[PDB]
Amino acid sequence: MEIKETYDFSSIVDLWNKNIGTVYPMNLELFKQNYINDRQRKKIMGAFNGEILIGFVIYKQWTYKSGSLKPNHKIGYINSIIVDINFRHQGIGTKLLDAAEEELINSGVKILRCGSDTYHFFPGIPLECLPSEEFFLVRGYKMQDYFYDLIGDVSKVDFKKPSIKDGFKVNVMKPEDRKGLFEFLEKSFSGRWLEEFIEFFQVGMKERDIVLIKYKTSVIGFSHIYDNKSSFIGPPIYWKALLGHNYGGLGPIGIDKTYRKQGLGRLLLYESLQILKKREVKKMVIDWTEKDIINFYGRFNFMPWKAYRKATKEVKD
Amino acid sequence: MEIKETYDFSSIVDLWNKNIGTVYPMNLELFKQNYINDRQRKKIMGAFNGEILIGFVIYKQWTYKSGSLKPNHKIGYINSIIVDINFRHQGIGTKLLDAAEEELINSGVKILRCGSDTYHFFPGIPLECLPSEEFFLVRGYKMQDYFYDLIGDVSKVDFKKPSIKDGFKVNVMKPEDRKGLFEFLEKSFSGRWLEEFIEFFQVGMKERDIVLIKYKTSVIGFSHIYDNKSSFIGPPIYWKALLGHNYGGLGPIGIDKTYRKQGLGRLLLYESLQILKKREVKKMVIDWTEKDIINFYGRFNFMPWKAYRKATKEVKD
Ligand SMILES: CC(=O)SCCNC(=O)CCNC(=O)[C@H](O)C(C)(C)COP(=O)(O)OP(=O)(O)OC[C@H]1O[C@@H](n2cnc3c(N)ncnc32)[C@H](O)[C@@H]1OP(=O)(O)O
Ligand SMILES: CC(=O)SCCNC(=O)CCNC(=O)[C@H](O)C(C)(C)COP(=O)(O)OP(=O)(O)OC[C@H]1O[C@@H](n2cnc3c(N)ncnc32)[C@H](O)[C@@H]1OP(=O)(O)O
Ligand SMILES: O=S(=O)(O)CCCN1CCN(CCO)CC1
Ligand SMILES: O=S(=O)(O)CCCN1CCN(CCO)CC1
Ligand SMILES: N[C@@H]1[C@@H](O)[C@H](O)[C@@H](CO)O[C@H]1O
Ligand SMILES: N[C@@H]1[C@@H](O)[C@H](O)[C@@H](CO)O[C@H]1O
Repeated sequence: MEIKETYDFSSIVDLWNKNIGTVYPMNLELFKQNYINDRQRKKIMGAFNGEILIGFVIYKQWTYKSGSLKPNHKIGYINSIIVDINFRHQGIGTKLLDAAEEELINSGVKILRCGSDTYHFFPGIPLECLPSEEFFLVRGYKMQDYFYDLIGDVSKVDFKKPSIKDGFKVNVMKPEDRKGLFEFLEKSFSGRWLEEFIEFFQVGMKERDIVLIKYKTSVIGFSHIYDNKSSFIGPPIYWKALLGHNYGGLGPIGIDKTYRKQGLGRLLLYESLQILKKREVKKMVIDWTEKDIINFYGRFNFMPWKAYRKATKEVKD
Repeated sequence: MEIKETYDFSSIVDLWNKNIGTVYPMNLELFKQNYINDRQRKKIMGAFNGEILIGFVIYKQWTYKSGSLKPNHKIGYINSIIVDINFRHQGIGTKLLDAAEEELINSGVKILRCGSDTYHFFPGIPLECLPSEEFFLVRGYKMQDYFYDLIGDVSKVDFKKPSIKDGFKVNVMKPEDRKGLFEFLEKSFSGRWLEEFIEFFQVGMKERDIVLIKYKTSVIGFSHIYDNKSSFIGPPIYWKALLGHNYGGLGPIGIDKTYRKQGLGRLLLYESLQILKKREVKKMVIDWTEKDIINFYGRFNFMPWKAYRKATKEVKD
């Protein structure tokens, strides 16, 4: 067996689907979008028996800015790792992660994260990969708390408009709103979400995918919505193959801190879902939520669907 | 609003599907099979606004034997409880569970369980209903550990026959094997699984659904398998609407304690899956597993799919 670099995306995707495709169905469009467009220092290492790919790991170091946040070179990420089911418990996973980690470490990484990267596939260790938690524990990763993708079928329920205080208006974004949107993001959400807006606009997100809430003329919050016409495959619709026809999604969503706890998030969410419902969306996903916020979406009939465990390894000095 | 009994199964099922159907799709066939055939003292209480069903609870007391186990009247079960999404946080869930619990308590229940009943729908509180854990906590239920349904697509992987010691044979059950099977169950699995065999044979399970492992002529273990021809809807295939065409399942599975840790469970599992694979099964589920056994199935590419929390309320004396 040999470990070396591979960018044979269709062999990777094939191996991905054979092993975990039931619950994380991958397609080449999504795989290439997320790998190729990522701006971090990144690599894919494969394990090979001659010409046959039998495992891989994808890994990154934080070298490119996230909005106003500077890149912290101390942070590295394991985007994914899979060994084929017919070659398990032969040390191949260990060799792949040893190679990833040793490279990262030499390049200055002191904190290693399971998923959560830019252009991630997973916010953390998926519950469906719960047995890998022990694999990571053996290597010195510590298990932390959970995040959740939520699912709901917006075609099946009617909701009541929350009671509208005056001056506030919710509308899909127009091209001329971009200036104001970026000023709002620089003020209120100036890290990863600011950078997603920059990147996603570069890779095919359209104004129709963004909903803005304004007080008078000022942008005070946003949501990102997705349907089967979106040109960018974003995290809510990564697993669209499980969601049937007329799939959709929502996330992220935020309100300026000085306007919180007035029912304005609930209004923005209500209006965002009506837009989707009018676009004939049925099953849709709200991705990468914390436990404490689940009930905010659950009033609109969303339920937890997938769970991911955050996990972190501190490199010893 | 009024709380009273209801056996209007199609209104119940409708309400079930509107609220949680995305993740627990119900059909009337399964609903009626599991409610009507249950042998425990059982009731359904609904909440009504005039003629409109707006919530329900299904509950049971352990009054009928489980194989060699005597019924313990101290144990009661909440099979399910749902309030419609447009009537939440009005105390309706509280009123429904107060009525269930007060009845049970007067009838001698001291221990109340969330799911896990005979003809259950849930082994415990589903992860998709994680926010209800707080609802149950407020009422004095304590949260315990998790069980898991596992999923795999048996059409996508080839497995190698484990190495066969002599005298042991795995074959689908024949009618004349019933005597020996029952003797084995009375010896090794004389509780719930014995009773399931008795009941399931009464409600449509066929010999083709049971695989036996024998040493010489003696039955030393079994599995239950399911495909789209089974006449009984058992727990592995409760959620067959999520599993596509050519769905199937497996569980339970057991080996006589004196033959354990010899690779015989693995052989039985291997042979059971080959039978399914030859029956052209694709996605299939292994239901209600403990954490410690997941890897036994995971060698055959099964992954956790759904998670349920055990929860128990002790009635104060
Ligand atoms: C960020 C993310 O990518 S999260 C998702 C991770 N990937 C997956 O879950 C995909 C499915 N699983 C896999 O591909 C593989 O099981 C992997 C990658 C997790 C492990 O690969 P392998 O090559 O089998 O691991 P390796 O043989 O190196 O195992 C080394 C040790 O880790 C531990 N380990 C590995 N797998 C498991 C398991 N399923 N349960 C418990 N411990 C385990 C064991 O100590 C093992 O040593 P052992 O064989 O003596 O028992
Ligand atoms: C065995 C099983 O059946 S497990 C599955 C249980 N059912 C489900 O999860 C289905 C989906 N959910 C539902 O149907 C409902 O949310 C139920 C049945 C859980 C609760 O019904 P409701 O009528 O809304 O509950 P009720 O109004 O009585 O709530 C009473 C208290 O419980 C607690 N509670 C109820 N729901 C929640 C929640 N989502 N999060 C936190 N606490 C809650 C609160 O303290 C609440 O009081 P509050 O309104 O002052 O906050
Ligand atoms: O763009 S910002 O980085 O300033 C705001 C980031 C807000 N969220 C980042 C991702 N998590 C994930 C947990 O849901 C929550 C907060
Ligand atoms: O029939 S017996 O009751 O003797 C054997 C019961 C064995 N199992 C009952 C159900 N649990 C559920 C956890 O998987 C495991 C053991
Ligand atoms: N819920 C949002 C997601 O929608 C988003 O993909 C993720 C990463 O930016 O942040 C979360 O807080
Ligand atoms: N894994 C089995 C299931 O297949 C079965 O439905 C349940 C209840 O008998 O017992 C579990 O141990």
